[PDB]
Amino acid sequence: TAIFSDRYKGQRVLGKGSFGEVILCKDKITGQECAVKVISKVKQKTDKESLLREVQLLKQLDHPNIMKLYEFFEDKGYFYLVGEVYTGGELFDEIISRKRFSEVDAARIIRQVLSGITYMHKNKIVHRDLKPENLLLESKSKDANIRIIDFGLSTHFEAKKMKDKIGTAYYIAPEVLHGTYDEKCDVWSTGVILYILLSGCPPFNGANEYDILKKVEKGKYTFELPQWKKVSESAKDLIRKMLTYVPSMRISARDALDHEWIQTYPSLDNAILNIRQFQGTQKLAQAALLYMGSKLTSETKELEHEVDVAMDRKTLLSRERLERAFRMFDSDNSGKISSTELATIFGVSDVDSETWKSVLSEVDKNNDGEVDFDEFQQMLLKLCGN
Ligand SMILES: Nc1nc(-c2cccc(Cl)c2)c(-c2ccc3ncccc3n2)s1
Repeated sequence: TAIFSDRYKGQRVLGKGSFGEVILCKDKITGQECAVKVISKVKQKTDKESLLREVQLLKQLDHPNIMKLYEFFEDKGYFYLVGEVYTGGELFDEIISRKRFSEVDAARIIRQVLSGITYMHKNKIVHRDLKPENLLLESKSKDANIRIIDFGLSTHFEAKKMKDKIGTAYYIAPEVLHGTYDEKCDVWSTGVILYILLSGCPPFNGANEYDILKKVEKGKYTFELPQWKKVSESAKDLIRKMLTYVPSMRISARDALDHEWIQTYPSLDNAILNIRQFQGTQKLAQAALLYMGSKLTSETKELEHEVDVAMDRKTLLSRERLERAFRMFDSDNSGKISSTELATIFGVSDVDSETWKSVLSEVDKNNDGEVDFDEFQQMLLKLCGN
């Protein structure tokens, strides 16, 4: 009968993760800091006996590229995953800040990723949801080791809410979609990510979730973009073997390490330009949805002090998370995003093309297919019952 609260005190929110929010916390005794994910009792997809056993297994595994899990707590309405803190943020968010990115840098990234994977598979743990946000860097620098997050989480939890579940279709193996899968799906995911690092472009793309899924399920892609000239044929080989449709024919994680490209390994300015566009788009569609979530959550109809109808305070604080992602997406500092850029943004956030366009004419009848930030804000609000 272990109580989470009798051990840990919350500090600041660290972000959101799969299945719940991530809260930085501190041991009331030893002062050690930890990242707690809280899973709001989300449906357990297996026995409540299958969980503790896997959790138990996970507590004992150790790899420089795998997140360390320290403790598991459950009360009547929640699950608490107490783990380690990694401060260097997500891989991609870093790379976009780089000014040079090369084939050797990507290889050094992937080789990390394949290490954790291989180790986990030896121990028969599948990830299934491997994606950029589940790759955090240990420290601030640009040669810090990568930790894979949530490895093992999804054999036990389900998910739906487009707020979350965002940016995931690019990476899921076709076989995951049809229901029959094994550890080979984590190899397929890695290939998508390898591909994106060498091109700035997902191998399977589209205007919304379903059309991406359709590309994935059909499973065909090309190197017929400009960006692939500078990219060696050794890499394209590895990519090919990892993005091999039938899982049994697909190359294992172990063997991806012994591949010529990894063992072996200019600059790729195009990939960086593209990867920046991808991250910003991703980051802004997310913010756009969080914002709409925050706006509904107030409730102010249910009517650490910090008292010292002050909802106005927490609306300005949400305006500027949105605004930050807007500014960061507007990289030419024009102040405006085009209707085209809108179509893309509302696409990955699954707002009906006809829905926002209508809302847009409600906000300002005389726009010529560009919105400033305030107009964008006005649109989102109207898209959420405001
Ligand atoms: N999807 C995510 N799940 C977690 C998570 C957190 C604790 C336990 C478990 Cl099982 C998972 C994340 C995490 C992990 C470390 C972090 N360290 C610094 C900042 C954010 C962090 N976020 S992201």
